[PDB]
Amino acid sequence: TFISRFAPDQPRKGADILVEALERQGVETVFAYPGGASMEIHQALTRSSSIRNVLPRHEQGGVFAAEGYARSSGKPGICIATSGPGATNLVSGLADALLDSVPLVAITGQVPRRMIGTDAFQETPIVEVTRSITKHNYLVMDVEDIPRIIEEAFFLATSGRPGPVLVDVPKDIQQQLAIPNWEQAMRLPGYMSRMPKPPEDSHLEQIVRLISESKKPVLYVGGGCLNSSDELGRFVELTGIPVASTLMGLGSYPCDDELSLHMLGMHGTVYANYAVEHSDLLLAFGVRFDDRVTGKLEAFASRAKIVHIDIDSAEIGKNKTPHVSVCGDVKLALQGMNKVLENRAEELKLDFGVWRNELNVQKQKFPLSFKTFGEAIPPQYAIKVLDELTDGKAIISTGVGQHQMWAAQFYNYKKPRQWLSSGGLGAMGFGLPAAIGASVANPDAIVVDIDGDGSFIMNVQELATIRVENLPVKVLLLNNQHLGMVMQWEDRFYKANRAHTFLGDPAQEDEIFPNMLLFAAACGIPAARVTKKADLREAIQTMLDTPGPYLLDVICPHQEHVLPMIPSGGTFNDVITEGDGR
Amino acid sequence: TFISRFAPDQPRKGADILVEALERQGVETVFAYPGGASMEIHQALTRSSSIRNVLPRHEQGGVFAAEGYARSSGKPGICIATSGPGATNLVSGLADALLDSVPLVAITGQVPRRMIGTDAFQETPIVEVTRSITKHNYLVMDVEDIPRIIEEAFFLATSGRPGPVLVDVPKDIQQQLAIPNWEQAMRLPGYMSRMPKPPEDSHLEQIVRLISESKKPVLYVGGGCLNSSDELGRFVELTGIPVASTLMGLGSYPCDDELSLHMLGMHGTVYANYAVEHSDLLLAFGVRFDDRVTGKLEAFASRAKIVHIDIDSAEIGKNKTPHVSVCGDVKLALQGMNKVLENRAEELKLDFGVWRNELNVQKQKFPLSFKTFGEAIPPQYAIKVLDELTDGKAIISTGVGQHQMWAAQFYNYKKPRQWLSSGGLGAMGFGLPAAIGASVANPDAIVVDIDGDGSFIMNVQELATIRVENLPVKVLLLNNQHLGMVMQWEDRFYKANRAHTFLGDPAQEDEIFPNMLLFAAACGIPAARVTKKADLREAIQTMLDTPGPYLLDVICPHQEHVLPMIPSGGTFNDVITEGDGR
Amino acid sequence: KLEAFASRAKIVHIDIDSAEIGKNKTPHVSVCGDVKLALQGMNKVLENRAEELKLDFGVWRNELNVQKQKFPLSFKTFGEAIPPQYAIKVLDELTDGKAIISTGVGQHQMWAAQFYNYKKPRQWLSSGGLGAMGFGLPAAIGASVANPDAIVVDIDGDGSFIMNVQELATIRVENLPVKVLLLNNQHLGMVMQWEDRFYKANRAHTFLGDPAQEDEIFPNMLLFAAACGIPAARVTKKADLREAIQTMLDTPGPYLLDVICPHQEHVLPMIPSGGTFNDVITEGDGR
Ligand SMILES: Cc1cc2nc3c(=O)[nH]c(=O)nc-3n(C[C@H](O)[C@H](O)[C@H](O)COP(=O)(O)OP(=O)(O)OC[C@H]3O[C@@H](n4cnc5c(N)ncnc54)[C@H](O)[C@@H]3O)c2cc1C
Ligand SMILES: Cc1cc2nc3c(=O)[nH]c(=O)nc-3n(C[C@H](O)[C@H](O)[C@H](O)COP(=O)(O)OP(=O)(O)OC[C@H]3O[C@@H](n4cnc5c(N)ncnc54)[C@H](O)[C@@H]3O)c2cc1C
Ligand SMILES: CCCOc1nn(C(=O)NS(=O)(=O)c2ccccc2C(=O)OC)c(=O)n1C
Ligand SMILES: CCCOc1nn(C(=O)NS(=O)(=O)c2ccccc2C(=O)OC)c(=O)n1C
Ligand SMILES: Cc1ncc(Cn2c(C)c(CCOP(=O)(O)OP(=O)(O)O)sc2=O)c(N)n1
Ligand SMILES: Cc1ncc(Cn2c(C)c(CCOP(=O)(O)OP(=O)(O)O)sc2=O)c(N)n1
Ligand SMILES: Cc1ncc(Cn2c(C)c(CCOP(=O)(O)OP(=O)(O)O)sc2=O)c(N)n1
Ligand SMILES: [K+]
Ligand SMILES: [Mg+2]
Ligand SMILES: [Mg+2]
Ligand SMILES: [Mg+2]
Repeated sequence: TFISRFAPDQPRKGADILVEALERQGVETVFAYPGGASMEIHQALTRSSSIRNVLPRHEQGGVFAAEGYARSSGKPGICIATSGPGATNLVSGLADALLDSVPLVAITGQVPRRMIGTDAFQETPIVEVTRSITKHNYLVMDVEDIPRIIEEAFFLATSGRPGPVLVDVPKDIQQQLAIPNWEQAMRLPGYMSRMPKPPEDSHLEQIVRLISESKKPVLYVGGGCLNSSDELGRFVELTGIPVASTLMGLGSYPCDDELSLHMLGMHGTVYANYAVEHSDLLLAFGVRFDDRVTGKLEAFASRAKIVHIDIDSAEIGKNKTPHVSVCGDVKLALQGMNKVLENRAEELKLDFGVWRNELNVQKQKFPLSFKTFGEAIPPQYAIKVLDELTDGKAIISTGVGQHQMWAAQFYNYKKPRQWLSSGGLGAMGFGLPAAIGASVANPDAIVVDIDGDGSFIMNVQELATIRVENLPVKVLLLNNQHLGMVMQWEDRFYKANRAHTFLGDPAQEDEIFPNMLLFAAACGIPAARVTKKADLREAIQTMLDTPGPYLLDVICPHQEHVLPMIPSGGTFNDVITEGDGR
Repeated sequence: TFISRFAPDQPRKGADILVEALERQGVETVFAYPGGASMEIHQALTRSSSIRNVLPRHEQGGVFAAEGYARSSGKPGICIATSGPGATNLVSGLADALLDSVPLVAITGQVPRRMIGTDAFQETPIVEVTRSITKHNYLVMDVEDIPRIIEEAFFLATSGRPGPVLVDVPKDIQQQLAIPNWEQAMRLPGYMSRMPKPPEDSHLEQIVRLISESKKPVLYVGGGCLNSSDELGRFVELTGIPVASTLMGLGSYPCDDELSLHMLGMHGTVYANYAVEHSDLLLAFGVRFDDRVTGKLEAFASRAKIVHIDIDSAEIGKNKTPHVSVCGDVKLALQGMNKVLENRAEELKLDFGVWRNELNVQKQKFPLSFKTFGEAIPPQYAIKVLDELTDGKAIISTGVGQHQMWAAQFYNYKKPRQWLSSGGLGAMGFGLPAAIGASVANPDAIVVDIDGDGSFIMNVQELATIRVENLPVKVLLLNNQHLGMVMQWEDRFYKANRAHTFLGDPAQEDEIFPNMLLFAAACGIPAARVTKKADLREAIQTMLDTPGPYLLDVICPHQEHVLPMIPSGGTFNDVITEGDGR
Repeated sequence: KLEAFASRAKIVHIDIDSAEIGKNKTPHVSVCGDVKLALQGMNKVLENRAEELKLDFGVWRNELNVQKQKFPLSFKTFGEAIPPQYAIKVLDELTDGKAIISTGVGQHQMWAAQFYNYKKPRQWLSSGGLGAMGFGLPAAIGASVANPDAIVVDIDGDGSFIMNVQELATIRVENLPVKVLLLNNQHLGMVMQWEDRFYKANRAHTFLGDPAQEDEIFPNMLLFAAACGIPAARVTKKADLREAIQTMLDTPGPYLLDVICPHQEHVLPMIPSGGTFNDVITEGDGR
């Protein structure tokens, strides 16, 4: 039974109604940057003893933190911003959450209702702007609609295929006195009627039939399996089917496991892409057949019967047409199939040992590899050392680029929601704020931001947030003084012609610029720099052992190329296994 | 006669066509951050020997720099971004340019045409997102449309009421070989038919008639007069009518001049607001009657015949209904009236000396003022010292907040386009990037960013840009360890109840956090901190005399309130003249 | 009710629009493409493996034939009054099922779909998704222009017919051999039917005649045709119906036959909106 700070017959500001509405949703943390149109809400937050605000230094840092909070917990991330420039600063975060299907509730303050449309002070039509980059949005036009809309916003953001929901609240609504009704019904008749039914036995039995008739099955696992860790593991035990994950599905199945084919796709392992290429049965669970994964669609799993289980019916048949499909929760589908696979285990002598052996040969002949040049630090090796010293139990947020791929390749995530990374949009400056949200959601966990020097500096101001909030965020900065991935594409497609990809100072080429150690020192965060590979292990150990925030500046050669690589729109036969920028 | 780097019959990439299109517009500088969807464009830029790229460390820094470039020169600002996260990072800048009517051309890369709408890698529907926050936007669907669209984009951005125009260019279009036609006609028949005619003598004579029949005339000057400095000055000489400017119109008429009433509005001078309040003739030239200026509309210039000259017909009669209006260029209107006022000078014995004397009494009894507490540095005084040491000839960019108002109040701008500030949207983090664009456009000028500690840290990463580009940008940081303006509103409307407005470290309250000196040192930028008022003059002098970039950290008391203040939606009788947070 | 529709069946869906596959019901097997090409591909397989696949659904077909025997399409004949179902059945016989049929929307639309056996596609022209009244007569015009040598008949209701009655002028001017079989019940039939079953037969603006002269047929559709120089006639007795339709067909050029029908007729059988097969209604009218 919920307890309000107000009497049931006592009028109160809309802002106080809005905050209590969040309290009734179980919200414990918000990421809010104060402004004129949202001052009432901020005043109401201070009256709440259950909701804590983490003040960012930029709204983009705020919304990215809410994403990290959401991705690392499964809870919806909540960020609050003011009108105008505050609201527009959320846009990259909203788009990011929509593409990666992250549950997010964003509340923006707005000018008074009568002032809307008059080009008023700090006014943007944020609902118009964000309509195409959110799952849904609202413009509250009356104080009595606040309880209903907030409830609908959280329901829409967390149910079905998760996504961002924005609620725009005019300032006069926040100031109006009213008595809220919490027993009101949601106005979502269309959405609720299209909510997927629990998976029928008819479809589940069809899948099990295909499994027993296959000889080269492959699991194609993605972000939709992040809540099905136990069920997926049980499924693999009963079938023995090897598992290949997407960038978004890392950790759903243990990467260090014997049946793990690791990541597939453009920068996936050779044996993972091989498995899909030669499979006769593709079990696509919680994926959306992205172009980074498939390449040329007609060549992707061309010899396989495709099974697709997605909670979004619009995804089923979008890029590739499945022979068998299930529209519903993959968690429930796995549970249903596990019961059948267990009761008919003796009847179904499932043994794909020959197929698994064939893949093990590919894993032996084409493993993930890297070179060690003298005493220079291989970024791949640095991440591998972090894995060992954290025992693969750390929460890892990254930026976007070469370091992002290496963090996905050379760290073996044992559980889901350890891996926090911008996949669909691929937004730089995501790593540091996401680590903040993750550390807030997981106070006792080891949180490490594996970042690049280009992505790190984009939201470097959030270092202030980290110190003020006393968050034990570790920053493993892989510094190559360049925009790595773009530089890599320059080497292969533009004859290594440099077009604004150097991030240092041309006046002092060999000097590391900027000095990231001084950024950390500015915010009272202890830092160090390692250059020699021999000193790397002790340096990372120091970063972990030192209580509180820490920045380790790891200097890396910029000639490194991410391998292997399947060219955009290419096939498995177009895979590149050797080459760099030397 | 323009000279191309290609033969008239030689096929070339769309990216090369796009860059030459910019060259034919006289573009010398762009602000571009490279990404996959815009790599072709960046490759094409390196082949250009006339166009220089300033690489920012964040796209928001890039677009804000393009604004500073535009505001300080009158030329269109050009920024280029990649698809997805790059494009969404421009949004705050686009909205900012639209509200302040700043000429801006933003070019974004886009995924291949066939890939659009499929939730592809790094894809955002940027045209949908930015439709309501740009003057116009385009999606190029064929390489042959590039010359026409680019020409239209620059025409729309710079003609009539200036504004931002976004052009989205799919990657396959950039790669396609074609022979461009530069002799093609623009498809803007509606827009060009609605372009205001040159002002008729009929309307101009009506205004002159009103002037000769008035006894208390006041000039209400805004951003529309930024190109009419000479004409406005001539007008004032012939009439003797006192001048009151908006936040956007500072410098159009010399602030240090005898007939200058300085700024009016919410934080305008008492005598400026008094003049408008008791005027019988209000000459509204290049303004839009914003709520920051008028307050309660029915009380604004209630006893005055209102003359409104605006190039946007949609602005004439929007908030207040004018008795006399002219839809056209205020520059041309001034020229027409000056000829009449000169030829009929003896006939029209214009003398508003009695009215001017009445205002001089108000200027004597209610001047701009501030207190000096011990050795603590008054921010108002710091800005006043900067004025003296730069002889009022410096280019000033600011953030948003208390320091923004003091920079507008206590610096006397002698010419237009010295004052660069976000007025309509009021976006924080604008100051530093805008100074960058201004310094690029004006290499020999004194560029100073008067910033607050909250606004400064938002785009602090652009310090790297400043050092790399070797720009003589001076940073006058007014550090009060708080969000000043919000804190001020807390004191007056919420019983000084603090709601996340402290920017320092609560663990070390008296320690200045963060250490901004170390941010500058990280980017190799010389810096210093002044705390005692006695040492302030020498410190600012050092900042100016030291060649290259410089950061001066000025410590200020956070108890200061911006005065005078007319409450939002209030009248002149509601003006507040005394009070702070002590 | 979707959950009850083909609940015991494995569903195969072949559609050229991928957005349709899985929209309402989730298929076990699907093909996104031209059904014409899919049929061609399957026919080759079904022919080459005919001996291997001893396909025989004779038992299932026999089970359905029993249902076809016990629950066939039916109608009553009251005295000499003309059953609309019968009128359409006579048209079928006299045109040998080779005529192009356009209709309006309502009861007559359903009877035209039930009691005429179309032998080829594109004989049946009717507004299905939107169900727009006033469609019949103009559609017949377009059909007659596209098919100059065909027998084009507009089976219309008095409500739908009058909505675009002005196109009678078009028919005469263009000299199109459009036949109009007007089923006149003086009411909006289908709405009237729903009134009888869901609103206790409470009439809410469903009568199309003149309340001052209830038993007089209003309006006089014969005079609409005469206004546009189109030969017309009216039949009331069922005995005279066969000769009347024959006259309509044999008379060269446009023709309007005004068939007077009892308004108490209900379209059967009927499954209520959002209902299941067990909710099917087989008997009842408005008498
Ligand atoms: C620089 C860079 C390189 C990249 N290269 C690669 C690469 O090499 N390999 C790679 O895989 N990715 C790569 N990506 C990431 C890629 O762009 C996509 O983010 C990713 O491939 C798509 O993830 P997904 O297919 O698992 O589906 P997601 O984006 O994670 O979406 C989840 C899907 O499952 C469904 N779903 C959600 N919940 C449920 C549920 N409970 N039950 C059933 N279904 C559910 C959803 O409807 C959705 O369709 C890269 C990204 C970047 C920035
Ligand atoms: C914290 C803060 C406090 C503020 N307080 C104040 C304040 O106290 N006082 C104040 O004045 N502002 C204040 N503002 C700024 C305010 O919000 C607006 O930006 C400003 O008042 C509007 O400027 P403007 O009226 O001159 O018109 P602008 O926004 O500058 O637009 C120019 C107008 O002139 C027209 N125009 C353009 N070119 C021409 C031409 N060639 N010929 C004719 N017409 C043309 C345009 O159509 C347009 O209508 C504040 C902003 C902030 C962030
Ligand atoms: C220098 C003064 C600017 O500072 C502020 N102005 N301000 C307000 O002006 N608040 S307000 O309700 O009356 C308002 C009125 C009209 C248009 C917009 C607003 C608005 O909500 O802007 C945030 C407001 O809330 N703050 C903090
Ligand atoms: C780790 C690989 C990601 O790096 C890159 N991918 N990439 C591309 O993939 N370029 S691309 O034309 O073929 C493309 C194809 C499909 C969808 C989107 C795009 C696109 O333009 O994204 C920028 C591209 O241009 N870069 C730099
Ligand atoms: C905001 C933004 N801008 C541009 C890009 C495009 N982009 C860019 C510019 C990358 C380089 C990132 O540089 P980094 O130093 O942070 O990391 P790496 O050196 O490991 O690549 S990665 C990539 O795809 C992006 N994803 N997001
Ligand atoms: C991006 C953004 N967020 C919030 C606001 C709202 N806002 C905020 C938070 C201000 C305080 C600025 O703090 P500062 O330290 O930079 O400057 P002052 O201390 O002089 O006010 S000013 C103001 O109106 C804004 N204008 N822009
Ligand atoms: C233009 C329009 N209005 C209303 C309807 C709704 N409606 C109406 C009013 C029908 C009655 C049609 O009357 P009718 O005389 O033409 O045919 P029947 O008597 O055989 O029903 S059928 C039906 O569903 C419609 N389909 N189209
Ligand atoms: K930043
Ligand atoms: Mg790098
Ligand atoms: Mg401050
Ligand atoms: Mg009828």
